[PDB]
Amino acid sequence: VSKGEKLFTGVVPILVELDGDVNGHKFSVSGEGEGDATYGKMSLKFICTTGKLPVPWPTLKTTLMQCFARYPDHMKQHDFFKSAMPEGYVQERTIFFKDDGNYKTRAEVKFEGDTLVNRIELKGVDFKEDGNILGHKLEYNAISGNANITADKQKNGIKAYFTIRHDVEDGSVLLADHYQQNTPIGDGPVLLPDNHYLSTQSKQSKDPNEKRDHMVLLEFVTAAGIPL
Repeated sequence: VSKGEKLFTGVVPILVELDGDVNGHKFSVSGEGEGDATYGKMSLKFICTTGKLPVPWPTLKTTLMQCFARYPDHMKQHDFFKSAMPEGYVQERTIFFKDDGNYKTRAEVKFEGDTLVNRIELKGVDFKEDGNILGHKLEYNAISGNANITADKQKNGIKAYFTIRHDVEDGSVLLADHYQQNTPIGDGPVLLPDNHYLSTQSKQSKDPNEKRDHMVLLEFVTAAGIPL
């Protein structure tokens, strides 16, 4: 086992912080939970700390820790995310919502002592004030599916791409086209993978004792696409 992989063999505490601005509507989200990468598992609860969340929770799920993926033994040499730890990586995305605005996100994912911390800035522009996002017309349901990973040797990191299909309350679909770039924070060697994907199985719920705007997730993430 590498130094980075060794940090994830047990249960790891998670802290998430997000500062957001969508069409000048400012909001903050905090999250807490535990990661168990041996089983690809994350258990998370997110709270909007600024009152009412001005966008649907589903639009923030992908923004709110691919280091917790389970890489099968035969694919361990393709796990860039753990290889960058503990110093961490920067994760940047643009998410283009078809016929609506875009989110630009920049996050730093690293260990602070024993805690895996994900610190995120999100900026959203050009949204329709009574579209499906600012109008809150998305179904509060689980998003599952694949994130396609490729090496980015020029940046000593990875790129990813995938589309999320958000269900709209009228039975339409809002496509969220994700472009992702990750770069290591430290100067130590990282693993540059062959092409593969991460498969996410998600269960989304509410805490009946929580009065704050919130989202509870149970996520399972598995690397795939290179045969045993």
